Amino acid sequence: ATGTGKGVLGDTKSFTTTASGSSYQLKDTTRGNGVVTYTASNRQSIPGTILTDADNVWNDPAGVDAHTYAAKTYDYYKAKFGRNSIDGRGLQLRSTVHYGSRYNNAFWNGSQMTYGDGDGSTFIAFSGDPDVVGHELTHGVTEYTSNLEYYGESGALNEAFSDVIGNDIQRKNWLVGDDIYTPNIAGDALRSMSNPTLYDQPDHYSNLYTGSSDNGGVHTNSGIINKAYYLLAQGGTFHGVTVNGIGRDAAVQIYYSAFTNYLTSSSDFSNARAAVIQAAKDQYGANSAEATAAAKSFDAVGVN
Ligand SMILES: CC(C)C[C@H](NP(=O)(O)O[C@@H]1O[C@@H](C)[C@H](O)[C@@H](O)[C@H]1O)C(=O)N[C@@H](Cc1c[nH]c2ccccc12)C(=O)O
Ligand SMILES: [Ca+2]
Ligand SMILES: [Ca+2]
Ligand SMILES: [Ca+2]
Ligand code: NA
Ligand SMILES: [Zn+2]
Repeated sequence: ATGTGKGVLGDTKSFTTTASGSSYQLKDTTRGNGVVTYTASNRQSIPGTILTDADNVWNDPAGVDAHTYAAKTYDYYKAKFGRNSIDGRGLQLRSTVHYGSRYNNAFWNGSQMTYGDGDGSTFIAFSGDPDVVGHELTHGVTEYTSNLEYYGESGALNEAFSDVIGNDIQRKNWLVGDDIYTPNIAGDALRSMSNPTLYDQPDHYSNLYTGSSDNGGVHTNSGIINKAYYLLAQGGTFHGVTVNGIGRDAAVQIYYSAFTNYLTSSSDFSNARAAVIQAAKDQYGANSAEATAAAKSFDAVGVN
């Protein structure tokens, strides 16, 4: 069926649903084994119950965005990388919205994506930025490919890859989480890829977080890798090293290959340098502009 309704930002959009007797479920059976979207009804059981509406015009901004952006992320992965869902084999894409009460996170749990509402102050509903939905679904792709451990450098690569892909889906700017962060302040963001230190993440390896919080700083140290990606895609001069940019289209293909074909669950930043250089070489040639740019980008952020 064709359902319609507003996302978290108030924008009307359509999406596929299923008619069940007298009403409609937020379930699209036309993409792999499905895209299906649930409410946890402000408690913490997941998946919860499948969202329903009587007339197929939806009034649940969180669910409309979680569903629509899962479907858009499905299509982006098949169009851009030839991958069929998270496992490459059409794994059903399940999302739960209204997890808990004023809950300020979102997460991938090894099976589905889950989205809090936010407290209304720091965050609004998390499904409202396509680059957050991207970020969550990409943790799933990671699990099925490199299977990067969730601690120290490995866990930071895990997060940077989710930021790279989430951001690349929307391509609005170099920000992560900007649609859902601090509703009362325009222009800010949860993270910046172009300028990570703006949001207290390091952008150079000499400033690596070495404490034990946050699984050894997996959401902090990802800023190094995000900076490397940005320098490869955009170009720039940083710590004296000039990187000639190669554009997002080329950079994301190199990253996608590096993180899904070359990295393993124990990879550290140094292995990521090598995977990125290797993918650059596969795709463009050992001595190409792109393979040189892949090297400089890691030089510039101090990952040797
Ligand atoms: C895309 C972003 C909107 C959500 C994103 N959640 P994500 O990284 O998928 O998931 C989180 O981290 C993983 C490593 C754990 O496995 C998960 O259980 C979850 O804790 C994140 O960057 N979370 C950060 C930032 C953050 C979110 N809410 C916050 C509230 C306060 C401080 C920081 C935060 C974090 O948990 O740190
Ligand atoms: Ca309705
Ligand atoms: Ca965004
Ligand atoms: Ca804001
Ligand atoms: Na799990
Ligand atoms: Zn994450």
